[PDB]
Amino acid sequence: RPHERLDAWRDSMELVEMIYRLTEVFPDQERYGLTAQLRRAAVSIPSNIAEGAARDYSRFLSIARGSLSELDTQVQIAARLGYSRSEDDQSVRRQVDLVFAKLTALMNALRRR
Amino acid sequence: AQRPHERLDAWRDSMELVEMIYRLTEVFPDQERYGLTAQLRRAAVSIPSNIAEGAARRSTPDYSRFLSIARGSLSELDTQVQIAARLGYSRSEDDQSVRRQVDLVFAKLTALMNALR
Amino acid sequence: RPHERLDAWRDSMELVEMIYRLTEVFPDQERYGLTAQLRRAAVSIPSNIAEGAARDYSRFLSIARGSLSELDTQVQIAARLGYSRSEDDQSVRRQVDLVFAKLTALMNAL
Amino acid sequence: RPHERLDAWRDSMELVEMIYRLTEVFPDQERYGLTAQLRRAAVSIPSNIAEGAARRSTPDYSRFLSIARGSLSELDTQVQIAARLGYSRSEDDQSVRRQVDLVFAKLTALMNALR
Amino acid sequence: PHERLDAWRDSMELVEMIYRLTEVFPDQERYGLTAQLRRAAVSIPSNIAEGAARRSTPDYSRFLSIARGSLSELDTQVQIAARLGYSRSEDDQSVRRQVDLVFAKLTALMNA
Repeated sequence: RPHERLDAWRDSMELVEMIYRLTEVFPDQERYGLTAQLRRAAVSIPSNIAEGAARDYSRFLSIARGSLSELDTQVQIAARLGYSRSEDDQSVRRQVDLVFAKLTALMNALRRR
Repeated sequence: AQRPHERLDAWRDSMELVEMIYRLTEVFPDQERYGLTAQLRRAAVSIPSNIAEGAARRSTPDYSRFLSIARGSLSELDTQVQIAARLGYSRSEDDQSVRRQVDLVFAKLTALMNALR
Repeated sequence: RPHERLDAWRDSMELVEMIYRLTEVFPDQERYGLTAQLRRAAVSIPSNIAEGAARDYSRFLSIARGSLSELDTQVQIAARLGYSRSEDDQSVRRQVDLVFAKLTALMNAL
Repeated sequence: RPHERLDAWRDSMELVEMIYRLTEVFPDQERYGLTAQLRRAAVSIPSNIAEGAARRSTPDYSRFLSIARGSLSELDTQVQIAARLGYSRSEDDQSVRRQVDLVFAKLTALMNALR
Repeated sequence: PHERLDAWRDSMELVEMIYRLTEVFPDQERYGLTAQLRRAAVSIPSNIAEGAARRSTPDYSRFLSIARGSLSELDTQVQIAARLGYSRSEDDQSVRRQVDLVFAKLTALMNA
């Protein structure tokens, strides 16, 4: 499995775990709303990277980077709605920034070839 | 990240819509919590998420494809808001606030989809 | 908001309400469910007509007619399963038919 | 409605009713679910037949008829999944398979009937 | 028809594997990580079958790509379930090996 060696994949998978653990203490009203949306956005990041590294490769990473942004927007909504405490909001934000850096450095090296 | 979307009026206004829709829907009947309520929330959330997703894309055609998906979600959001008001789930006053926000978010999105041509 | 002047949207939304009434007495176990799917299909009709009038137009109308065909079959399954009042079914049928005509009318001035 | 006189639609509708009734013995927790997947696939078949028949365009009609047939094929796989998972009664699995073969033939004859 | 394809046959076995794996997941995840995982696996042979029953080759390729998307989403979902503690190691390995199998068979269809 080639993607499994990528920093971008490893750091994005760690992010996904953080999301699932964040959404556990969310209201139960929200299980199929924001929490299902956060989880679908997060899962899409490593999934798409993994798909890319099976190859066009750039297009898959572009999709992953869009999902990152969707996640980041939905994390902010969580914060604003009072579903997350600062300490956890900050942990996820930093991790999102980390995934962004690793993913664009990977996208950039692919474009240069 | 880099968050160019955070700069757009369409996004800031969308994000405000999310909070309003969440507010408005807290008073909806329990029988709708996973029905209409969950649908209004998802659709409202879907809008800024889709703006952000598009803005992160490489080409103009992709940006627009996602902005177009965002306006679609606004259109279903508005339909559901109106239906909730007809079934009498919403109080008339904040039902009016939501509608102005809907027109606004629509304007900002529309203007933007046209900046991309 | 040009769509609100259209007979098709007006009658769409009237159908959405008819579909809510029709399904409020559907079995509880079907709440998420046949009742949910019928409610989403309905909402889809006016939503797509709205998205249409703001513009491609012809294509959103085609999507609206799509959901109406899905609605119509689900309403008919519901009757066959015995979920709907025998007279409420025929009222919905007639409304489906009206929406269909109005959608087809507006879709034809293409 | 005009489409309600097509056998392919009538036999589709009977199939969809069979599928709703088939899922009513599935675990309550699979409601969202193979149960939802089966039903979505099923509903799609007569819905697309009816939509094709309303189009003036014959090739667009045929296209809709292809979608219906893709959905039927989707349905058949999902019915085989339900059986593999022990969700359905043998006889019901058998009744549904036979209805599926019947709708395949009827849809295919209709597709051909417009070359 | 598509039932003579290996990607289908092997997809179908993965579905049974994923249903069994999630049988022991926490009830609190029923609707859930469990449902999203089951929904993803079901979709793989479904899309193969739906694409294959389409006359057109463009549409066949488009369905096989969705199938592969869902396969990636399932794969990451399985590993997240592992990290959360929801599965036995032996069980996790078998599905991993099966995912590898469906992937190679899918890729060998998307090449024809």
